[PDB]
Amino acid sequence: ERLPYDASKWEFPRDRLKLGKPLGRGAFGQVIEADAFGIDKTATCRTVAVKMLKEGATHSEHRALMSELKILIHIGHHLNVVNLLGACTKPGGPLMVITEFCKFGNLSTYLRSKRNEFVPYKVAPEDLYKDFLTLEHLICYSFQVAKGMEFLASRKCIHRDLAARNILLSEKNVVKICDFLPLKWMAPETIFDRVYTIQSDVWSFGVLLWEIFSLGASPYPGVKIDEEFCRRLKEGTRMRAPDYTTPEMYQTMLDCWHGEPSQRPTFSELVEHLGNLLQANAQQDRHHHHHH
Ligand SMILES: COc1cc2nccc(Oc3ccc4c(C(=O)Nc5ccc(Cl)cc5)cccc4c3)c2cc1OC
Repeated sequence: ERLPYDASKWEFPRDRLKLGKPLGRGAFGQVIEADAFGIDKTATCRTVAVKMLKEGATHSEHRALMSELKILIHIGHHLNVVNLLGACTKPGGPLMVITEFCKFGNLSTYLRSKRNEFVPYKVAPEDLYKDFLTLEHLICYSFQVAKGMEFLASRKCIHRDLAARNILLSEKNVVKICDFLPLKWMAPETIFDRVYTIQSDVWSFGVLLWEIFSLGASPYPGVKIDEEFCRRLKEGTRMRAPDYTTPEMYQTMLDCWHGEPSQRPTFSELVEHLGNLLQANAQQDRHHHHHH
């Protein structure tokens, strides 16, 4: 809010956008796919995702969208956080926040679809697994999302709703943190106290990890989200390891779900750790590939 808006640098002409098919419609607005012309110095007509208010919006929902915009401008650029490309804010038309487009969509659905196209790792002839998901992909995504969460935290930013559904997938397996029951991702303190901290996000990153290594499964399978659910969560109970997880990964999930927020790792530690797990898997994969 107090944050400024440099229209010289961000404002984009409305008539330079051809709004396409709706991608998703929420309770405050909607995201729409679109073509933008001259959005960036390079290409001529780039596909983008535009977030605008839905017909008949409370003067406040407006300001909310504007704040999201300034926040994005404040946050800055990072490969692992959906990139802000422009914005239509001056009078004349509806308020619109423009970002890059990620053709593969949300990570959860994406993973869910690769369940018949997965192999721990690849060996020759590797064309048997063309476009296949592997542990390296699964670990890579976790690495990326952590680097983006490290970035966000380093800017006093608290996501509040970190989950696979808020992760978009682009070309070359590059994931991006974005933001469109949620109790299944909420930390105990967030549920019983309404307290959102950076560490409450680490808890959620824990739930995200489980999603990633269950290839898009829904957390707490079977469990009904009720008093008992919350009671058990508070008391220590935790999800079992997902079908595609590794020993080290699952443990990180437990670490993330620690009861004391202060005892949970930090995103910086998580980046440091996953990078390592990513490295080991690689070396391992290299020997697997080399002998077979
Ligand atoms: C599957 O096809 C799709 C591809 C997509 N590719 C990119 C963006 C999409 O929708 C989005 C997702 C997030 C945002 C944010 C935004 O993420 N703001 C934000 C960022 C960080 C923080 Cl902390 C707070 C708010 C700001 C403005 C517009 C947005 C549009 C897509 C939607 C799709 O439909 C489902």
